[PDB]
Amino acid sequence: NWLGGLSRAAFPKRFVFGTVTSAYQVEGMAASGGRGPSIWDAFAHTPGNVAGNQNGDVATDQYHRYKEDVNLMKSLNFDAYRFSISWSRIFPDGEGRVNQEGVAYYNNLINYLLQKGITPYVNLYHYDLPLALEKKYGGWLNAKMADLFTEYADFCFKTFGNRVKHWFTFNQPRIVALLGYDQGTNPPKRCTKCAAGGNSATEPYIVAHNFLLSHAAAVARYRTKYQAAQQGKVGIVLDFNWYEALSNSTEDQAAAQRARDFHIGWYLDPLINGHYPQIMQDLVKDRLPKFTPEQARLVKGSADYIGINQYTASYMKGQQLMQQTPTSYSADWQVTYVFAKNGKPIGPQANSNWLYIVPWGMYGCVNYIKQKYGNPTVVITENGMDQPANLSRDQYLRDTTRVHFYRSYLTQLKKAIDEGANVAGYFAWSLLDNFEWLSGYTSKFGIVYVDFNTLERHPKASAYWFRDMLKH
Ligand SMILES: OC[C@H]1O[C@@H](O[C@@H]2[C@@H](O)[C@H](O)O[C@H](CO)[C@H]2O)[C@H](O)[C@@H](O)[C@@H]1O
Ligand SMILES: [Zn+2]
Repeated sequence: NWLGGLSRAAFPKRFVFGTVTSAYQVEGMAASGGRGPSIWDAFAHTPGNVAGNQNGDVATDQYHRYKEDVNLMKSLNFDAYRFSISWSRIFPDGEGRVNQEGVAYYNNLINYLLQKGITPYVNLYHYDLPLALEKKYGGWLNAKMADLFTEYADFCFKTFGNRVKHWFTFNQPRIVALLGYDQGTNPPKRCTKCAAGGNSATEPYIVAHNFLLSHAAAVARYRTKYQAAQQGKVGIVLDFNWYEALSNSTEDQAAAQRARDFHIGWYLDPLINGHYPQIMQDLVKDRLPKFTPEQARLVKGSADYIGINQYTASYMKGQQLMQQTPTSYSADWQVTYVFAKNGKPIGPQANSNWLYIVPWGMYGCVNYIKQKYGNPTVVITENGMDQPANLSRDQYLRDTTRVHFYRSYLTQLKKAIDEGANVAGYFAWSLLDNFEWLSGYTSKFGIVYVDFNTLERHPKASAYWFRDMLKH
């Protein structure tokens, strides 16, 4: 059977199933409804930055169609919806004046979700820093972001927290640090060689540090001011792709572990244990900021659950650790990516070149967090795969590779849960085909097809697979 034995009965009682979008990727109305620009508006409007010079001005127009989309997710038997609030839709300048029209949109969305029995899981931030804050403060390079983010978070808790009980602060701070400040391919386009300036060996670490301090400050505000009345929870969303040693050699096993530490440990060791991973301290040395004891105690325990975005896996080959002149966060790992093992690729690729279909990576990541970090509460906050551009409607809808992807990855998640992993929920990226950052509209991640000419929605086979799997 096409469900492969999966159903709600195959997962723990009260396990949460949802779909995911983010504000810039789906809302549209980017320069309307009072919204101020984000760093992604400026970036996407610059020729050459995004495939086809496309942008999120209109995107899927969820802003005007949200009741259609909520009706659809309910019809597909989902329990929850993960979405984000655009900071610059609430505060066009990032601080100061509130855009009441923006507040009204999120109130309307939240209220309709609840009316339809869908639980809102709300991200405060999903790459979309208000442009005014980048220009005035230097964005995530500035420790003042903790104060600025906390004041924004405070407003959201006050305004929506009587209804919203499941929050996340950030989405994939590793990717902001890596692409924004190491490689310089996402805004603010900083790197050692970059026109905008930068330093690939130092800035990624400063940025990650400020995300951690900002998360901790916002959670301290929630706990001290809002939690007693509202009785909700706040977590953070981290990307984790699996790393598997190429061989059982000491050197290859060490490489795979180094990669895990530089990838997920970078955030999880602070959040769970109150310190950066030892290997990062040892290799990055004075380029890695030091938490004061007080800061470390604020960061430790500051996530009520850990959101993991899980997509893929890589083989890692080792090498003798060397003394080297620092060049970048990426080079600091001292690991060697390799394509294959025993003559076989790790898996076939989806449309995105980085996305190898490797269902056992889901088990790898979840089991690893269980065993290393004291089995914290984890929510799989994204998992999915993409189709290419230029297909026909019918070709998009017959998404048999995505059906197989979800069946296989969910079977591997189930394996980890059955072995005792404390996973509370699972969210598919994405509800809808949408604006996929540098790929623009050339990458289709949705379980629902969006025609970008007419904006019509059409559920794909994978949407009906979920409807069947999730029937109550
Ligand atoms: O790209 C699909 C969606 O997933 C997100 O980040 C991805 C990471 O999880 C993955 O590890 O790396 C790729 C490439 O760097 C990321 O795209 C985002 O949260 C979504 O916004 C994104 O559309
Ligand atoms: Zn519209």
